[PDB]
Amino acid sequence: MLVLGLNGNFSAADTDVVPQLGEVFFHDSAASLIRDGELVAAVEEERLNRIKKTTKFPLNAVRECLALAGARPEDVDAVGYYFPENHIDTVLNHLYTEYPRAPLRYSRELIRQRLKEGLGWDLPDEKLVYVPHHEAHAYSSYLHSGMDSALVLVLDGRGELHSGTVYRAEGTRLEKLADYPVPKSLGGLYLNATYLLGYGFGDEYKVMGLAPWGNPETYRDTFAKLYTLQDNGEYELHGNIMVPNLVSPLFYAEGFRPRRKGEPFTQAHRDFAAALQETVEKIVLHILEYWAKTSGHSRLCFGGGVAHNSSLNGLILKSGLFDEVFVHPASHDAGAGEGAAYAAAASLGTLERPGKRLLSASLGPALGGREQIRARLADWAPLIDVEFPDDAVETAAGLLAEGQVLGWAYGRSEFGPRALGHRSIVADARPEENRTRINAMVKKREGFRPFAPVVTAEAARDYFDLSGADGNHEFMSFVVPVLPERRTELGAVTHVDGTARVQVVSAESGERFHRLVRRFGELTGTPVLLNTSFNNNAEPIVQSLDDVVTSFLTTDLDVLVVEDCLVRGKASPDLGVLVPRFRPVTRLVERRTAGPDASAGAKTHEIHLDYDGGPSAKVSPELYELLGAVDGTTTLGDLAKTVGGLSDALATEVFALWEQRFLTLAPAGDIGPLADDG
Amino acid sequence: MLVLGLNGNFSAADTDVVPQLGEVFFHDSAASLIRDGELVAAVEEERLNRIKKTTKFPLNAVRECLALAGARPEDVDAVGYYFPENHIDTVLNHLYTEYPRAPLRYSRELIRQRLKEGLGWDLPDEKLVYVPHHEAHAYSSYLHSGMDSALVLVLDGRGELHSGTVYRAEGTRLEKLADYPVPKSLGGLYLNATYLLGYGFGDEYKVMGLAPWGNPETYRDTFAKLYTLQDNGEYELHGNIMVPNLVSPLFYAEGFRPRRKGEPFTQAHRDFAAALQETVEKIVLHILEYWAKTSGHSRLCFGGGVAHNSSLNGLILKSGLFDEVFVHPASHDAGAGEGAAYAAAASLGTLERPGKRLLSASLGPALGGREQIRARLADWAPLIDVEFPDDAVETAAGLLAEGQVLGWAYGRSEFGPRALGHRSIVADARPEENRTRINAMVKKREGFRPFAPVVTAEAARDYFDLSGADGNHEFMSFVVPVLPERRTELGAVTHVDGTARVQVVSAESGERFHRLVRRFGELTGTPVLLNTSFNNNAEPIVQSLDDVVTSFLTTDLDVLVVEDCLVRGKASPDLGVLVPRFRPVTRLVERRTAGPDASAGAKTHEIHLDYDGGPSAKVSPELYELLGAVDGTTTLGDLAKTVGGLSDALATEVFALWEQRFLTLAPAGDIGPL
Ligand SMILES: COc1cc2cc(c1Cl)NC(=O)C[C@H](O)/C(C)=C/[C@H](C)[C@@H](O)CC(=O)[C@H](OC)/C=C/C=C(\C)C2
Ligand SMILES: COc1cc2cc(c1Cl)NC(=O)C[C@H](O)/C(C)=C/[C@H](C)[C@@H](O)CC(=O)[C@H](OC)/C=C/C=C(\C)C2
Ligand SMILES: Nc1ncnc2c1ncn2[C@@H]1O[C@H](COP(=O)(O)O)[C@@H](O)[C@H]1O
Ligand SMILES: Nc1ncnc2c1ncn2[C@@H]1O[C@H](COP(=O)(O)O)[C@@H](O)[C@H]1O
Ligand SMILES: [Fe+3]
Ligand SMILES: [Fe+3]
Repeated sequence: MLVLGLNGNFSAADTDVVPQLGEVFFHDSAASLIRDGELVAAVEEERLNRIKKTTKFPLNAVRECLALAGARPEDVDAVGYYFPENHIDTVLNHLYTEYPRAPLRYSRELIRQRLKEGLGWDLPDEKLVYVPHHEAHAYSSYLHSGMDSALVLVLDGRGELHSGTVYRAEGTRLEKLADYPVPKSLGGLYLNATYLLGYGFGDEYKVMGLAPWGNPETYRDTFAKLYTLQDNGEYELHGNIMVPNLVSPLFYAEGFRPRRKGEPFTQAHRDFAAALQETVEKIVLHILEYWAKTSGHSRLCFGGGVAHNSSLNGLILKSGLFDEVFVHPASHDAGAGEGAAYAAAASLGTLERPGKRLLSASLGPALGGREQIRARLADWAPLIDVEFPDDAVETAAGLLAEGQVLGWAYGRSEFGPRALGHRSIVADARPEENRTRINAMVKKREGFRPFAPVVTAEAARDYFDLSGADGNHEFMSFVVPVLPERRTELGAVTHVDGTARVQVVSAESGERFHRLVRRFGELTGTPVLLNTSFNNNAEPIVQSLDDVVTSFLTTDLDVLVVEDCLVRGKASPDLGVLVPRFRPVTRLVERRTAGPDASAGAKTHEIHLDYDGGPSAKVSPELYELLGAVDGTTTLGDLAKTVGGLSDALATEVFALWEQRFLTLAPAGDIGPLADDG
Repeated sequence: MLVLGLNGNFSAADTDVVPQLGEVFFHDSAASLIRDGELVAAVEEERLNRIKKTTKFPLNAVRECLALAGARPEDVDAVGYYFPENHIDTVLNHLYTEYPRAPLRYSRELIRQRLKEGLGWDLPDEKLVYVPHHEAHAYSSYLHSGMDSALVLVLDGRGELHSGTVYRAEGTRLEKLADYPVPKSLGGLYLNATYLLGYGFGDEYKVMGLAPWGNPETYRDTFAKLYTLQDNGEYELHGNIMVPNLVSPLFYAEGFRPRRKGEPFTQAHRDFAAALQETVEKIVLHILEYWAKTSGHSRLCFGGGVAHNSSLNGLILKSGLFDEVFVHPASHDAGAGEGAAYAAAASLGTLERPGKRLLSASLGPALGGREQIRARLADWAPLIDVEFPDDAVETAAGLLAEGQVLGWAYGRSEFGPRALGHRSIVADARPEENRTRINAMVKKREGFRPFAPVVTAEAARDYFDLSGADGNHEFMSFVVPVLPERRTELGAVTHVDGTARVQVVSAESGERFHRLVRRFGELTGTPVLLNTSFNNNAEPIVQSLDDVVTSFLTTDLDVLVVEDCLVRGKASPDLGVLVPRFRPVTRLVERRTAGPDASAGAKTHEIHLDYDGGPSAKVSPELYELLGAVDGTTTLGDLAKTVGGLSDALATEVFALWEQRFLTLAPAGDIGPL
């Protein structure tokens, strides 16, 4: 019994189903494989096509999952899609009425055309099962908790008909207790408010990160006008007929005006974020007080995108309403795609469930066999120096105690938004200066947000208040208070309110990463490390080896530890050996605008990525001529000869383009088909 | 007392307040000037920037309006805006949250910046009055009716808070009687349905022209699921939570598939249109039947964008609910902008009103004087031959009787979407083949589209069934039955259901157009002409003399009659003498996508217009280099030298760009001030 789980839209690599398809129309594409009850493989498509939260069809993800399970496509017994057919097809129909040139292809035809053309897989109609969206979430959240029964709460932006659902789960039976209609969406409320802060979809975690810097009483009475707590765990959100945003009209009427790009955060912005977060907490705790009493249950599984609010999840932990609480590492739509697999298996015969509780998100493709990895690092030789220590973990620990900031890349990639010891950036958690050091120089982001600690299972309670209920801390789902005595020790990983989004690593969740943090603590007396995702501002978490090396060379990390190899950037690296390739979404443009006196105006040359919200950059006329000659095999140095050679100016310009990921730059060939190891 | 009426958004000529601002965010930009209660000038900005239903700020319209009034900006006592200040600023604020680079500039600052940079006009805060949207509609509709009391009904998509308002008007007082909220919008429903036929905003009257070919029975019971008539003039529309469109989810579920662009109009499409049209008629007539007997008024003024549904109007006329109906020639948001002036004059002092019913929509800029028009037609000499007959109207009537299709350009242009003998294309209304060919060869549009007749006042009741209430027909507001014994005689202008959207012209509404129609009837026996708007499918109604000539040369019209000059195309027109100039929205692009094996794809070259829903076109490498050298003064012939001469392939390719209006092609210089 081998079941594929799908979520996301149906766009190909190089175009969208309709032009410039909105980034919110079925985002976080991913594929998932279950074999007789167990999650064998799962990767988000963003990791492979390199587009954060991509809406594109997850064809690569499916190919990666089949190969990790050793299956032909024809081996698959059923496919499950995370939304009911009529719902996705009605949304597609609406996109088609606004773009009258798009052919009328709905999801069943589009799903099958992608699999037939991209994999040779001739999918029979009887194997495609569409699933209720919150049902998908709930299966994913509950079947991996290792619980025998629980109250299941699902809260996201919206499914087909609801923005919230409550389930009782027992064995493998889901039974629905309640729902909340779409207009009441807390996902929607959060995202609306995020727009007022100059941010957009996928920046909610930044808003949550900013809220401790703010005072929730400044705008408490303002938000009070937008919601009402009612009896029996009901609430209303108060809409308006002005604009499709719950929050902006009222706040505009009181003089709040939204933040501009590159504007610093004011005290009003900080307070807004605090009051926003206190509202969502206040409402979600109101739902849960009622359903914990009405159902009498002591265990909670919380799912949906709202369940990536670490701050909310810690408040639930310390509320005293439950004894255990579980949150899946991928509680957003990528997990609904996994849960769609289980629901398809229950729809089609019997449903087999996971053995025990999920401890490791390490479910993606791996970096490769050590023969490949050594061979590939040799292709990168003109840019890197590479050692092979006897104990990489042992070496890496000392480096961290010395003060180095490390890239840590091992095994299969983490499913979901958190890096957990497989695609991480690692450094000592004690120096409070490491925040501005890493959160600016090396990775290039915003410094108001503290970093996440990783602690050992053994010393965990000697640093953090993991009390209240028993939550799962293997995936950083809960923000917990840092013990006030240890707060000054942990300067890099403690917020202004004293809390921290803690990963607790054990020998069962991650042996190599546990040895690393333990060793470091034996050498320092502090078995806590800082743990952030291995990616710069312009990419999702890195996936392939080439991904990892690219990201290391284009950031300011000291050392890279990748599958026991130590990697440092050479004296002066030879960019000219890198072979430039276009990404499927790369576009290279010469533009004329209108000019004064109705003339042909300013000639500019630009590179950009063709997808909604994609970046763009001006280029010089020489880069334009060089880039246009890119054939996907010739190296940068050889292409540079048609414009006079790779000068330092050109190579600096190309390097800045590489940083922003407008095109692939990597040595000739590739690592080859990923190894089989056991 | 000189008051400016404003409506539209606040974008400059070459950019929008946010990038790719949607075509429905405050469309139909226009400016109106009232003086002593008389409407002395009014023009839609679309006529001047050549962007159909544009949202961009009506800067050029204000300037043209002051010129027509002989006024300076300092002469203006007040400016009205057709929406309340909090509403437009809240919507601006929404767009800004979605585009964090846009500076926070709200409407008052943007109106003042536009008037100051564009006209040297420091408008004071105390002179800018914002107006409730349906109040602005009602004033415009009612004050031009000639009536001293009426029921005034305003239906559009939405004002600030309502989709419909009902008023009582007595003297110059408006008294609100009722309103319908925004989610009951009938204009919203019509637009929603329109999107299912492969059309978009601005195409609603094509759907209404398609309706008569359909059977409203097929989908009556489906549309019945989307509304409920309730007691005492109330109704409900039934929404959904799936998509922001009220019609498509239910129709998808029943197997209806949205038409694609370029695909034929199937019978299911025609039936859908007919049902939609019947639905709106049943609702509006339900509203009107109630409010006619409740308010006691025998006279109705109908305004708001929905009042441009000629078929609905013809039904209101035949319903017997009223003795008199008036519809304004611009009942859509440009009329609201005019009404905003009346409402601002009433906020600051007393309201002076028109003394007569509006008979003529001829309210925009003219073509120019006698000698500046002769001189500018001479600049077109390499492309046109020109005759000056003793009696142009007499000559044009004979040409029409010999089967010629004429362009007709006289005087000040029509305010509102209809052409009424000032920017018209006309032909014999009798042969049914004229409908087939003017649809296929001239206007280049769908075969099912009807053509509107113009008839003299004296003969109207010989051809059309005007019976029922007395409505105003100077502006083609009412669809009326063509009398049964005349349908064969009027083959081109009788729609499939025996109706015509008729213009009754008189010596008082349009003396010269009336003379043309009267003389044609003396020559032929039929004082009726086909009268369609003078524009190809790429442009709004032609405004200026250059516009007229350009449109004439790029559509297949036989003869152009413009201000008593007979204009024909030369056998071999010399395009090389024309000076290419970019429009402010014109954009040239050389583009590479990805290609096989992650290579740079092959180059392509595009010209496009930079606005939401703007067209684009592929161009050759040679033409792409030629347009790169455009400087606004060099001729196309000299420009072509740098790619080896204006070959026939280039002239042909440029001609097709010109026909789609991607750039301006016209002789060196211009006509000058008028
Ligand atoms: C212009 O056309 C629109 C616009 C909106 C709504 C709909 C439509 Cl058709 N109607 C839907 O049904 C949306 C659909 O279900 C969907 C994209 C679901 C994904 C998988 C969730 O993630 C939705 C969200 O939660 C999203 O924020 C990310 C909120 C979006 C609101 C909107 C995008 C407003
Ligand atoms: C994504 O952002 C949206 C979207 C919609 C609504 C609003 C907003 Cl902010 N909110 C408003 O308030 C609309 C505003 O007042 C406005 C543009 C009024 C114009 C000038 C009138 O003409 C309205 C119509 O009649 C129009 O269809 C042509 C409505 C289309 C529906 C919509 C455009 C749906
Ligand atoms: N930290 C967060 N707090 C509140 N809402 C969030 C957070 N992260 C994501 N969401 C919302 O979750 C929804 C997407 O979840 P899903 O559809 O389950 O992927 C969107 O409405 C987001 O705004
Ligand atoms: N012939 C028509 N029938 C029905 N509604 C129309 C028609 N023409 C325009 N509208 C609607 O009127 C609204 C715009 O009017 P306004 O806002 O007054 O310019 C939109 O909702 C249009 O779809
Ligand atoms: Fe979800
Ligand atoms: Fe309106």
